[PDB]
Amino acid sequence: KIEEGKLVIWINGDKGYNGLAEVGKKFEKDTGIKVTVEHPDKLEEKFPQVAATGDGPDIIFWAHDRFGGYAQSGLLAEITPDKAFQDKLYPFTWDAVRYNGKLIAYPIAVEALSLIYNKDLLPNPPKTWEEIPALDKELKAKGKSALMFNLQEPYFTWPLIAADGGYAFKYENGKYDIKDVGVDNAGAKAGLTFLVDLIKNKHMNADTDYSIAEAAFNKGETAMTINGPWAWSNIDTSKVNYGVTVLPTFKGQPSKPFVGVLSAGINAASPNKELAKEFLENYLLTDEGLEAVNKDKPLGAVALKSYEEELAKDPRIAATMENAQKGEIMPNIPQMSAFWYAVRTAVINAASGRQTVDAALAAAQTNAAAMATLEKLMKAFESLKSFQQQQQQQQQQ
Amino acid sequence: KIEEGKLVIWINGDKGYNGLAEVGKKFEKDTGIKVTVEHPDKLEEKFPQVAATGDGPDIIFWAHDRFGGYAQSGLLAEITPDKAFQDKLYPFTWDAVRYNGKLIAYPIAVEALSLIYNKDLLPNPPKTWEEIPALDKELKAKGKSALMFNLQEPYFTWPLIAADGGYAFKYENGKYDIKDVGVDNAGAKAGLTFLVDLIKNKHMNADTDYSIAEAAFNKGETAMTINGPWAWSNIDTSKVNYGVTVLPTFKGQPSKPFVGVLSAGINAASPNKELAKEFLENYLLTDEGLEAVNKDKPLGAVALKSYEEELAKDPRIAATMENAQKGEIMPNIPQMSAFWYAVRTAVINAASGRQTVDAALAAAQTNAAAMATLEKLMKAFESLKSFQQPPPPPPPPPPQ
Amino acid sequence: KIEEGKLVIWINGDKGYNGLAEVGKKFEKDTGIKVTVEHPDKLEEKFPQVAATGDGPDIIFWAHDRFGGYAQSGLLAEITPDKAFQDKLYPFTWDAVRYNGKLIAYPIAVEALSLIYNKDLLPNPPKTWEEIPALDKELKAKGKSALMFNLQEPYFTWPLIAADGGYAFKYENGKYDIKDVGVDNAGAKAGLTFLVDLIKNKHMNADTDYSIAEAAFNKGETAMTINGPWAWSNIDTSKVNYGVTVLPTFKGQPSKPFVGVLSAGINAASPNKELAKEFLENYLLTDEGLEAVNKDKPLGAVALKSYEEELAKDPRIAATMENAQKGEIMPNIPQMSAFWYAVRTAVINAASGRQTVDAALAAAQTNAAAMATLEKLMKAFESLKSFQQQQQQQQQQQQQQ
Ligand SMILES: [Ca+2]
Ligand SMILES: [Ca+2]
Ligand SMILES: [Ca+2]
Ligand SMILES: [Ca+2]
Ligand SMILES: [Ca+2]
Ligand SMILES: [Ca+2]
Ligand SMILES: [Ca+2]
Ligand SMILES: [Ca+2]
Ligand SMILES: [Ca+2]
Ligand SMILES: [Zn+2]
Ligand SMILES: [Zn+2]
Ligand SMILES: [Zn+2]
Ligand SMILES: [Zn+2]
Ligand SMILES: [Zn+2]
Repeated sequence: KIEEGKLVIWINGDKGYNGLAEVGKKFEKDTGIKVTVEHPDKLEEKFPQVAATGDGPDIIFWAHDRFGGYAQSGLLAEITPDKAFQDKLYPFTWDAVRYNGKLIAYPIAVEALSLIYNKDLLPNPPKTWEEIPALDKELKAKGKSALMFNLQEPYFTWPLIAADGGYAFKYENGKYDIKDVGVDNAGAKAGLTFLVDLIKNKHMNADTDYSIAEAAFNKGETAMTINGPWAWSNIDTSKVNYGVTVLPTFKGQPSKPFVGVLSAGINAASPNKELAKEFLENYLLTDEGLEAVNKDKPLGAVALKSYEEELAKDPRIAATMENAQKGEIMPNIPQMSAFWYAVRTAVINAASGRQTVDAALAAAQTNAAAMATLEKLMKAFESLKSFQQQQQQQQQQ
Repeated sequence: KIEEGKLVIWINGDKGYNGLAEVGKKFEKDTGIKVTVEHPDKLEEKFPQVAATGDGPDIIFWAHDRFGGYAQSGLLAEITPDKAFQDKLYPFTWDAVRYNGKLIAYPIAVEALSLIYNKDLLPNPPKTWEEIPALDKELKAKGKSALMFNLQEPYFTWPLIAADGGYAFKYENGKYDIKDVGVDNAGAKAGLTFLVDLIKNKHMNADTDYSIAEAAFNKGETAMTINGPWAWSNIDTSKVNYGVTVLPTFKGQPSKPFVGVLSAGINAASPNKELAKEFLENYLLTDEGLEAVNKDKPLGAVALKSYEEELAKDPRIAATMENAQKGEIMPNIPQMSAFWYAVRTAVINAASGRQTVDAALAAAQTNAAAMATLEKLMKAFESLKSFQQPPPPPPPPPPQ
Repeated sequence: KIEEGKLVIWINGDKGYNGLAEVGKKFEKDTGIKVTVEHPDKLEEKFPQVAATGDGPDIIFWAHDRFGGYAQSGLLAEITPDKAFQDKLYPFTWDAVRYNGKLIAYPIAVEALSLIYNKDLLPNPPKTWEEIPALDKELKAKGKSALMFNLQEPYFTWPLIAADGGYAFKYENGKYDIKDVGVDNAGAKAGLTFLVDLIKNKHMNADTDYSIAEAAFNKGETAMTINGPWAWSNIDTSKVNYGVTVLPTFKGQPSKPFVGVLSAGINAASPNKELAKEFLENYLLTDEGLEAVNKDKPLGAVALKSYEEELAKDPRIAATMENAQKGEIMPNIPQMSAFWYAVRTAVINAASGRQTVDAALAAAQTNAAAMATLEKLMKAFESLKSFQQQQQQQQQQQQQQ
């Protein structure tokens, strides 16, 4: 059971739940219905457990990528907003919340990687990657460096690789093509090669992770870094006079960073579908709804569309939205588990000298068609595990 | 060495073989060629073992589903009956004996699930599933159950789940689509939802297996049950006044049971292809042939139109055919094995409460895909080893 | 790290590397560029190990089939010959060197099976396969046989299986179809029936391999054998008066044996790509280039038209070329590994009577799919999980060692 009447909501700890409950109070003054906002620990792991048994929250707030696997299990119900409501949110944020063609959640907040620069050492950030080598030699002569960001992660290095033409899976007609992997193409090729060049030319260090790079920017040792909204707090406390802006273009093409849309999904087994429907649409996805959640903990950029235009006064946020629009939306499929492991090695192999661009990229393509496609076969290890649970609980109890 | 100049036929022991031999005796008089009718134990296991080597019978009689794997291993030869003789049989039976878009056997007899009811407790059977909630409460007043059938098996529950639009695999233009599974669509969902509700409204028991149901019906405790023609014999002994009829409809759609067509196939190694074709086309699949087999032991509903309109005079046989023309033919492909296991769990989990209708059905489609490609793994490791196991050890943290 | 300003060519020791070196030092006097021709052991397995790390030769010479796996790993750079140069070579040789719809190597030599016969025992060799029954019992009267070739290996028996319609995969519009197999079709069926009928009519023996076949023709016991140009050296030794010709036809259709094209690709990591394209186009792939390679160790049938029409004076070489033009180019895809193993059992099980024609070829079409995919799986993880654990062991020494 999931209690017919009260709307129980599950949101992550680090989000503005008090600002959400503040909205949940204005709901119960209107149609009377009591709202309980719980923030359970490891809820992205508890939800797939209790929801399967027909329990859990009415509404779940989490990053869209994880909703795919939920929608695969039939844990989420198809939402029903009209063409009128669908337009007061950003067109692209609707592609983030679709599975098999059905819409399975409402978009809330967008999050993308942005260029972060020290105004003191560089009052005018570079619009092209091409000029970064030349810029470094200008700064090295003064002891500083041009750019420092996490090279160990594909999430950070992908924007450059993807820039010219690289992509995870082809998204066309509101659906994902798992037999169309663009990690090997001419765009990803020249992309990685350029990164590899900036490494052997001695402009970036192959061993740089997240800690080394953030510390360097928060020390004033580097003029630029690539990072998202989460880092902004630390950069305040170090008191570095910094600005956030659009990502540098490569070959005359904008960098395409991955998009992280926070979304609200309705439980399939919830009996209060028309109440959640009323909750999220009429109230939360208006200025007054979001403004309440924002004041508790900032959401960054938002899907509505009236309200972000108001927030867009802060350049930092307007820079997140602008990067989010030019980027590709992080695919919500189980084959995305693969792509990550394929590219993480490909970027690390190529950057160290172990393999070449051509080689390490073409190797990754085979490794994707290995991982998540065989890991798919290891799903039957749980199907055939039920034989274990059956052979004990049908025989006896 | 099948001795070029004779026909040796394999048919199961329970089946009316003495009748087949009579038609083999008739065949002999006319052509001068001796026909043998043999019934070895587990012939459906022995056949592919000897047919492979180029040994065994010229004609093997068995349920069409098993012919899927035979056709695969090329043990069966393509039949070439002209269009004239095709219209002699029912259209939907020709879809049962078709592999890779090719005809690989002759249809003989149709077996399908039906609604069997106690004429005394219920002189008029419901024509809708939706009515069974009401009908139970009326009979629970006289100390009787309305409906009791095997709920442990998908074979029995499927007629209700498929009724709204669910399907095993998609069949169009003589071909099955192994990527088009209709287990989790809109139809199957509301189907299982109804079957689940009848349980949580206490109209049925989640624990009811085959035995319980047949015992509950045979002693006169329950009014109705779902079962095939194999069960009639026992009900006679129990002297309960029963009748067989078409399954109840759900949302104005007929129930879709599985159809097991008994068929005769010609061996690919057989040197007497033309004599077999002469025997099955001109002597067995006629009024005079099938009547003789049926006179030994009943075939039930037959694929031949002229003789079916004669057996249908018994209400029970006409009901099985009625239910058949409304059912989906059981797929003879190997992916069918996966379908069973996935659905068997799905129904059991939904019927116990473990998982919801929406989740259990979606998860069965991930099971049907995973278990099906994992069967290739077992079969590759098996047939690679016979050319000269788990391989498990998959290994992260990366969150901080 | 491949050494800029100079060339380094790899070719197998068995081939005319000294002939190639002559063309090497020809290119020197004319452009002032040092061309080193090395011939190292198991180079066909060493190349993907050094080219992966961005090292090795500039040009590699090997049979095209192995390039598919090289092109997969991206080790070979796309070649750009214009349509003017392309027409110098036979059209079919361009299909042997194509991956993902891209040309990745320059075709040098062509290799195929041919019908070899004894002109003493049999002056006029049979045109069709169907007349080999009638011919066998004639020679059996003298105390000889008509034909004996290696039945153990599909590479040998395939010309007959494929003759009526069978194919490995469907090559159309510059790419192969891994889901279109022609192993159990009505052509392959009748093909293999005929081979088996010859076995159970006692015209051939099911236990015959390469050694049996070669030694039996080399001692004049059999009138015919099917073998390629590599065998010729041994038949020149045996002093047997022998002829090479086009393969017999089956049901009016010519036998389609497999084609092996020796070809030269350019390394992806090579900095001298326009020099490699200079040496291979203007110097080597001309008759004066191939005249020198051929003089060292004969290449057999050459891809270049002009020089081919000169070598065809040898009736043996002329026949080898004809059988290639009738043949299908051996698919360079990784699924090919399976095809062999599937068809290897099919032919052996069909010859031994352990299975019928129909039954044996139908297992091959299932085995080929079952192996290739589920073997291609395993190989991915072996070469991933063994390099995943190798990763943390470095980290253990970056702080300890
Ligand atoms: Ca509205
Ligand atoms: Ca400056
Ligand atoms: Ca406001
Ligand atoms: Ca886009
Ligand atoms: Ca008569
Ligand atoms: Ca009544
Ligand atoms: Ca009569
Ligand atoms: Ca030219
Ligand atoms: Ca000359
Ligand atoms: Zn909490
Ligand atoms: Zn530089
Ligand atoms: Zn009720
Ligand atoms: Zn050597
Ligand atoms: Zn003969």
